[PDB]
Amino acid sequence: MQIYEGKLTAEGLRFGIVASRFNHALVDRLVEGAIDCIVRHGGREEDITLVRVPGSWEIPVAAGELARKEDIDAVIAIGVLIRGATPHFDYIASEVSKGLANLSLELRKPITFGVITADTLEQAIERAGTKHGNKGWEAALSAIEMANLFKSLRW
Amino acid sequence: MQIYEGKLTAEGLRFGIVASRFNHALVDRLVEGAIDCIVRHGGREEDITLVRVPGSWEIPVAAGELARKEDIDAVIAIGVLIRGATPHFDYIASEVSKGLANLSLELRKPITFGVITADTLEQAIERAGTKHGNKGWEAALSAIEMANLFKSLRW
Amino acid sequence: MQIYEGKLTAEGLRFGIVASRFNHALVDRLVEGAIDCIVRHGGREEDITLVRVPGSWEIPVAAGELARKEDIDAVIAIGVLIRGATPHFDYIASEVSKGLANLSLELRKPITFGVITADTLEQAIERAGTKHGNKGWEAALSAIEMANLFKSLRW
Amino acid sequence: MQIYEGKLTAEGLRFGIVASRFNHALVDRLVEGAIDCIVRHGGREEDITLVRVPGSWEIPVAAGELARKEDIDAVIAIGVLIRGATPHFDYIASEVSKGLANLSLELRKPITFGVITADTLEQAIERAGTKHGNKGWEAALSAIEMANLFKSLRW
Amino acid sequence: MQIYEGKLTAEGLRFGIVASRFNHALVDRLVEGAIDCIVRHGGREEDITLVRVPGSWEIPVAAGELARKEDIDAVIAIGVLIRGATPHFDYIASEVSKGLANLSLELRKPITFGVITADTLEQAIERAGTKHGNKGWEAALSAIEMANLFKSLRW
Amino acid sequence: MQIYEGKLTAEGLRFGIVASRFNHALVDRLVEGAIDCIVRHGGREEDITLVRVPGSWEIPVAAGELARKEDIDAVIAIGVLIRGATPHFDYIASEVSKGLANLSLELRKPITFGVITADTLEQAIERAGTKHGNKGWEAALSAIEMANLFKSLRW
Amino acid sequence: MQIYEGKLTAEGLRFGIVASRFNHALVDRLVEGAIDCIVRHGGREEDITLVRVPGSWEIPVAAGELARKEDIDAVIAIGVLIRGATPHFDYIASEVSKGLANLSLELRKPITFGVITADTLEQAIERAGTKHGNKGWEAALSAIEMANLFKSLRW
Repeated sequence: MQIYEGKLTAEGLRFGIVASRFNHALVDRLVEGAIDCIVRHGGREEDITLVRVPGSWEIPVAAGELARKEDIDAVIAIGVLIRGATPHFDYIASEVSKGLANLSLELRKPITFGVITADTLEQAIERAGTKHGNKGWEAALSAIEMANLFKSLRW
Repeated sequence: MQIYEGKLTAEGLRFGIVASRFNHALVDRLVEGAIDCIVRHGGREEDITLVRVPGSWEIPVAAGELARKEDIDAVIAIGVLIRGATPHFDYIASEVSKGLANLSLELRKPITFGVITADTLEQAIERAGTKHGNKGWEAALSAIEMANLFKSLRW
Repeated sequence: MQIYEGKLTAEGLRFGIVASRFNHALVDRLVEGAIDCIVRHGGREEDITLVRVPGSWEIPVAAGELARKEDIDAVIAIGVLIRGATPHFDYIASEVSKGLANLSLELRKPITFGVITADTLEQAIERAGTKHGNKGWEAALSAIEMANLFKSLRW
Repeated sequence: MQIYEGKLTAEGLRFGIVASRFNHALVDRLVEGAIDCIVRHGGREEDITLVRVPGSWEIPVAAGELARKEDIDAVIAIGVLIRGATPHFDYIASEVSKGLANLSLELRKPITFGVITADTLEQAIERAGTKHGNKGWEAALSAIEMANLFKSLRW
Repeated sequence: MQIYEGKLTAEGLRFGIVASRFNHALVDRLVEGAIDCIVRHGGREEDITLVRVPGSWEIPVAAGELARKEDIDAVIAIGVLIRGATPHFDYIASEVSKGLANLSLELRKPITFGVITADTLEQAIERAGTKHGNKGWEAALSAIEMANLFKSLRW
Repeated sequence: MQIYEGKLTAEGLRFGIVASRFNHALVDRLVEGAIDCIVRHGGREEDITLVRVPGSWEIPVAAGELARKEDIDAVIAIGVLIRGATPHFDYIASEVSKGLANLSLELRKPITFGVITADTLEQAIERAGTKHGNKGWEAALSAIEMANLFKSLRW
Repeated sequence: MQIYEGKLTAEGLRFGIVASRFNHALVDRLVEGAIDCIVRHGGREEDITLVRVPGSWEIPVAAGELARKEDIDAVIAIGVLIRGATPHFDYIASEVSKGLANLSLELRKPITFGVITADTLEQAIERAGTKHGNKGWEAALSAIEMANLFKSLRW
């Protein structure tokens, strides 16, 4: 059986992060998590490009610019959506997930989904570096594993 | 680390607004908010193009015409959907969000989502320049930040 | 400020695993998790020593034999305790935690605590490679980080 | 991968049993279970030493005398604690578990925990050779497996 | 099978009693019980040493002085703890049980636990020479049996 | 009367911090608190050594390495434990408190306990630099006072 | 960025305390806290001036006399108001807070607010050196930090 799997060494890999500014008190924790993950897996901080966008809505069109760069191995898309009073949350979370998902297929490139989609502020705090982990850290770790996997499937 | 971020100066930027006419008592407040935001951030009012369309359904096909113009840096899409008696609201809000989201990826251009999707008239009044802000103002401010970011990612 | 931290590369590190046989349907998943973690972080499988013991009670006296080996950098102690009808669970979980904790101080060596202490079978299934992760994987990852940290604090 | 595990043959192994006299109607069943297990796994009954102590409190200081004997391969500590009216049970079960646990680490020798710690008399009857097995039999079987494991880790 | 057990003759045995002064209305009954037990089993009253300490907290450090005497065969530690309004009871009962338990292992000498740990005054009265016996009498009887057992295990 | 007390000047004192990485969104606030406290009491930031460990479990074995350094006056041990679904929290909080407590006695050196042990995430947020203070700040301040006290008791 | 902050060394600083006599059983604890704080931060007790006034009402007119002294660096205003049966508490707490607040602006001098304003006696006991700290200690520590800050802003 041919088995392809990605190792978790980030040496030589070059990453893009697109992180939204809305809910920055939490998104700042997720971006810390993502960069920590890359650096402690052997990535260089100088091989990370961080793009800040005003909100989750803007993440896919910015991810599209980064993912089109030849020298980016994977993109980590980071944000925090918290459900409010209106149905707005439903529409943003629907479109950001679909947009990133489509780009990843179109450009044949890993784009990881480190976007918290929380019903409550408490849930969001749990997943941005407290008792349910850091989904920025998890998204970066997926991107490291996917970048290597792609490396090994091409050659 | 390479950091790309958009400043909030609108000097030299050229904007399209597409605003629906349904619920105009509120949409008029959102368009006021968007233009105020551009002008007080250093944009010229003569560098704004405003397109009026009959409803939220019509916003993406009109945004598509504006976003294809070489001399438009970002498009701000503005409307008000208020849930009624039938499931109609669900289908319009689904399609307008998907349509704008797709265009923004396809044409590689910021299209901001200043469309209120409110369960109630009271909620819509709150978000069209009363106690929960003006999402026309917020959408314009996202468009200013995204236009500059794109400027800096191309060069 | 002097900062010491452990990287997550397992290259050149040599690990002991002590895993209990009681609840083996779950412990087998935790040991899979631990070995996967070591190997995908750059450890060699031939640099892992696995010791099987009959139950959680027996883990500390076996961990003590492995941790006394000069050529073991860290020990990963793995088991599953599930609360039953009697107070027995309380006493085993108390003694295994205290025993491992004491050894780690006495022998000045990382011994990680990959022992699930679950009130219910459902909780144990969640933490042995389903919806709350794999604490074998987490324990191994702590051991990789602690082995390196110790490396850097000695020299 | 180096794998160390203990087989279940008791040939040539020499065992100590320390069994308390309180609750002897049940402890007698556990000691029967322990001796049956050793003999049917190929141990000689003449290679078993049985020490009787007045209660569970006295088991660790007696286990300490047996475990210090060069010609004892493992010690099986057996008793029955049943919760009564006062908090006494909590303190005895806490100290007997801690005492045995410490000795096993200190003397680097298997000491198995065949001590029932039951909330009710019915629970104790279940675990002393009726519908939930015999924890004397289980403790002896752990001691056989641990004695062999230690054999294989030393040489 | 080698069987070691302690007979209940106290002839020639030399005992230490450490008894606390708090709750002396009951502790006086337990010390009476302990001395009666030794004397009616053939011990001489002149071969008993009684040490009084102010409370249960002080029993282990005093038991430590008695147990270090070459001419003391066993120590009987006696007191009464009755749960009050505060969590204090929990901490004293925890430390006195652990302290005595540790000494007995360290000095390789029987130290029996005749300390009542009662939720209520009524429970304490029951166990200090009324309807649930005398735990001073029981503690002395354990000490007689353990002293002899140790006699027979050394030679 | 001889009175020994520690002043709160940190001039010339050299500190170790051991801080866990689990719950880093809060632990980062506690470490900020600890360093702020040292620096504003007259400590030099270059006389602080910070050791990061993967979790609270790992804090005592790392604190043991720092506290054995001749040039460390006190160690500040920092983490956040938040009770979850299983009894795991009980066992980690029990062992980290016991481990640090033992080291401090063994090495005759202040090791302060800045470990939050919270039933809820809200409680943990309160004690990591909001409405119930910063226990990192408090732990550092204890370490400053204890380091000086030790200074004055030796000479 | 220019950053001004006050260190917590009290060396060379000269303090006024104004403390009310009503509720003196608690206010005596707050004044102890304030003086302890100054002295253990390196202040001389001979550089403290303590003014006693009959009640909280009288604190601002007395603070005004102390704050007008050239040789006072900060004033610490201390009292205890406990809500009673009538609306009197509301009016005293309103006027003492406003009076001190105004003086501090008028004379351009730190006046710290160590006045407990408790609904209940139990709350007041908590904040005058039991489980919620000592607000005399906290007020003094604010005064030390503010005196230094003012030092650094003038030169």
